[PDB]
Amino acid sequence: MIHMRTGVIGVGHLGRFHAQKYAAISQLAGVFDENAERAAEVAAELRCRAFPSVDALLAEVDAVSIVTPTSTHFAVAEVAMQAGVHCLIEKPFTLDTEEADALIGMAQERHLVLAIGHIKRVHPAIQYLRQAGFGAPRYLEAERLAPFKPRSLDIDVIMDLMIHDLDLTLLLTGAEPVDVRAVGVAAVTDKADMATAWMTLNNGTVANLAASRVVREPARRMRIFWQDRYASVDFLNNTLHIYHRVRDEAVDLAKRDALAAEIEDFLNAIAAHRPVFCDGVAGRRVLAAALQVRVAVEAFLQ
Repeated sequence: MIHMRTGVIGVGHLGRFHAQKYAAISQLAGVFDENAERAAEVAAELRCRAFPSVDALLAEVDAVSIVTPTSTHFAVAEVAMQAGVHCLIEKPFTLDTEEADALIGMAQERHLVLAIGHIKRVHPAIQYLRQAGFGAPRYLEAERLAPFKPRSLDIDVIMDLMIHDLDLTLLLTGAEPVDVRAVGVAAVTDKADMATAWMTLNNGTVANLAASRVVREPARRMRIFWQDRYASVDFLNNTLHIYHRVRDEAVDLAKRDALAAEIEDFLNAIAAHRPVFCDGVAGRRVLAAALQVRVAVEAFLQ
């Protein structure tokens, strides 16, 4: 239980849950939303306030989640940081990278914690593998396959699905992309519905990343290979399996609330000057990588 004044801006499908976690782990001041009925019922559920403006809310909190539509993340975030408040921004960070850089600089001049909601970083398998001190992997092979749900249009498979494994690749390798080839297939829209990236980093690591949003049977698999070790991560069987040149160690992992852990980490970074689980600089790096992937795809697709 952290002692901090917290609020959420944007309480839709995902901001409502942010609000709930804040209410359980902090003193949630209240919420703001452009839809007023929706903010009203969120505030009724959590015995908190539905503030009548962004600035009413901001004058009364130390920290907020920004869970507004992506195109708005820069605008809202400026007002929040301008007001001296800490921000956890839900993924994706921003639309283009100059917005991202602006926000990083604001946070740096104002000594505010800027966090990006790249949730897989708090997954227990990713924590286990990082504490294992295995080094940078040689080969990464991810597939993220989703059912097409009725709101899945304008959801670009790269900025929505693939970005999770792009982020993981940057994190576990610590390297930046130097070559990016990609294929895409636009089936329903002209936007990509299936995209697969073959990506090479300056440390010579290869990541082979496949996302597809028009899929019938979901799947969140990632296989990571060092020289003498191999992990398979199954994010929805929630299993982690490590093999040593074979020996098959099944790591059993505690299930835990991923968003709760994310928010606890954001607040704990504010409170103790800890590095947060994913700062704005990392969010910018993954945003640039996904933009590369998309440029390569729209090259392929023409």
